Amino acid sequence: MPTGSVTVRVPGKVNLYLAVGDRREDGYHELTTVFHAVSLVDEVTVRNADVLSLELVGEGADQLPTDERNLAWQAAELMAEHVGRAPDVSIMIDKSIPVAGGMAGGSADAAAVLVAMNSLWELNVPRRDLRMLAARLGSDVPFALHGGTALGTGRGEELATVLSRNTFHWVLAFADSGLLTSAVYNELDRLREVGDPPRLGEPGPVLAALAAGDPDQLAPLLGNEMQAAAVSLDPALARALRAGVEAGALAGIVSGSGPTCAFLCTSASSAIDVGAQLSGAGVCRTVRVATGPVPGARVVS
Ligand SMILES: C[C@](O)(CO)[C@H](O)COP(=O)(O)OP(=O)(O)OC[C@H]1O[C@@H](n2ccc(N)nc2=O)[C@H](O)[C@@H]1O
Repeated sequence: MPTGSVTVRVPGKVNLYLAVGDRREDGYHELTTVFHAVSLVDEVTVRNADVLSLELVGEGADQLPTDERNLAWQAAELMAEHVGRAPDVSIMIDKSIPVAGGMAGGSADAAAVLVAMNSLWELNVPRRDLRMLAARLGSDVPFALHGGTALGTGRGEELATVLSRNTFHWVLAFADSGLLTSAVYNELDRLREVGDPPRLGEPGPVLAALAAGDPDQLAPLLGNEMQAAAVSLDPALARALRAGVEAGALAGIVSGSGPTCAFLCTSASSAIDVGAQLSGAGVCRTVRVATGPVPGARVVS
């Protein structure tokens, strides 16, 4: 019967700051990160149906599974189970977060499914239950629910919200192929065995520049301890980082293990010109402008 539909908009993210602790056993690394949600988004529409189904549209959407191995599918199952229900829902995802872009689009979709089902079934399970479900689903789901900018400590503990005085303007560029996050951690571990790569300061100055809304202040503090390793596995990333800056960006970094390179610019006009130049210059398959921070998963219907 029921018939209505709920759509939830949810953003991709970039890492403005990433410190990576020394390898533990069993083999993991403790991460400290400043997450920043930006205006490349997916929209996820959920309706009552006879059985659970999932469909995706948008560039690259045809690469993605539409069964259990999709995190948005797992989210519906977990959300339904949480409230003792069958996940009798159909899910349609309009994808504009670049696929395999390293912006955590799968985790964004999972978070949007939680929020959408909450509203469609008129439940209001509390935000803290959604966060607990997000954490079972995978380590980037919680931030997709939180959005804006947050500091995360990698310990299962609560994200710390950071507010910004003004909006920031980015160019995001995506390589034609990503790297295995496994390969990047191994290469990080190796470079730390044979040399002394860049160790970042603690994140307080990043937070203070974000708070000030000041891109000239934030630009030189952007940092990623995985970057030297990504750049050792894919040396073109170094030229690409230079081109973005030559094109007029304040600074660029690789986000996470890649493929995103994120370039902070001084303004919307400036981001449009840097993006036009980069796109013209051929270093990257895809170039897009975005702003941040933007909100996490929210109903927009
Ligand atoms: C969350 C990220 O660390 C960065 O966005 C990555 O997406 C990695 O997450 P993941 O691949 O789901 O993590 P797992 O499935 O447990 O294992 C992937 C491999 O990446 C390495 N890895 C991942 C996370 C982490 N904090 N430290 C680890 O060194 C692990 O050695 C692991 O063998």
